[PDB]
Amino acid sequence: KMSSSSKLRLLSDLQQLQKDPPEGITASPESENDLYVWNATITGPMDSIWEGGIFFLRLTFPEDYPTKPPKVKFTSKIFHPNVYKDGSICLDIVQDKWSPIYTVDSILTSILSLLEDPNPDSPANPEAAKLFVNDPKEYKKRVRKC
Amino acid sequence: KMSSSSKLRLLSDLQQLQKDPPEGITASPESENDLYVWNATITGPMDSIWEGGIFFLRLTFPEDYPTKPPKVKFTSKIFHPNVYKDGSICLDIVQDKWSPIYTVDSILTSILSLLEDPNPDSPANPEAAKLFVNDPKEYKKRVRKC
Ligand SMILES: [Cl-]
Ligand SMILES: [Cl-]
Ligand SMILES: [Mg+2]
Ligand SMILES: [Mg+2]
Repeated sequence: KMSSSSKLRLLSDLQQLQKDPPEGITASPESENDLYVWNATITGPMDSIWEGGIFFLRLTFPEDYPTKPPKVKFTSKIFHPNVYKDGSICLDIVQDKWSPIYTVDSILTSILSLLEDPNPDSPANPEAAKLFVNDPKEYKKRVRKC
Repeated sequence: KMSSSSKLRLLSDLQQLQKDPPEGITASPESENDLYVWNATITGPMDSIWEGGIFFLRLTFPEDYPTKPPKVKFTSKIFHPNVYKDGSICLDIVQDKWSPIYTVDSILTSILSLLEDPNPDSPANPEAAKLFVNDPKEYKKRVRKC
């Protein structure tokens, strides 16, 4: 019931992605039996300080999706103003400002945007937020040697 | 050494996919630590008997990739002339005719082509190959009720 509608919605999101796959992103569920676990990658955008870097994500969708957002974690360590120690992200689109008409594509696009411009307000990683502004060269070194 | 060059090649394949993602397909590795396991989906092409159906794959790449192809299996049951009982596929591109300059994109494109036109010669599933030709209506029913 709850899980029937969430499975149908994830399949609808999958249909959207395959018809018009977004650039900079890869993403696919673990399997049909594990449709609620997706793995994704995002590549650092051109003209960003993360340009060309590759970053690895897992999205774990709840059974009442899309009433609630997936849990989103970076599964490879990252040094980023908007990512907590355990890899969880700080992004209002998938937290307090979640909308039930957002899709997997919405989510991946919004995560990619954190590599276009980090959010400096109330950062999850304050050292990363300060270093990003104060010393971009050293910030790049910390990203690489994480 | 062997595994360093295979990791670099998988990251290169990942870069190709994110820059120009192919339509009809989703695909992403499990994680960086498990870069050798990818999950993918293919959607039944327009004008095929599988039109709009969604099919689920796992690709397990060996440590000496791209000298050897990944093992490719459908992880959801499928009734298809070129798929064995355990989900393994019969496709020369990823078997005897593997080329070391093929990529993940090459592989996914070639698997998608089995849903454009099945291969009738020496089929892995002879009942499916016969039914596909002899009774398309019943073949569609067997696909759906697998
Ligand atoms: Cl849940
Ligand atoms: Cl191996
Ligand atoms: Mg878009
Ligand atoms: Mg192509």
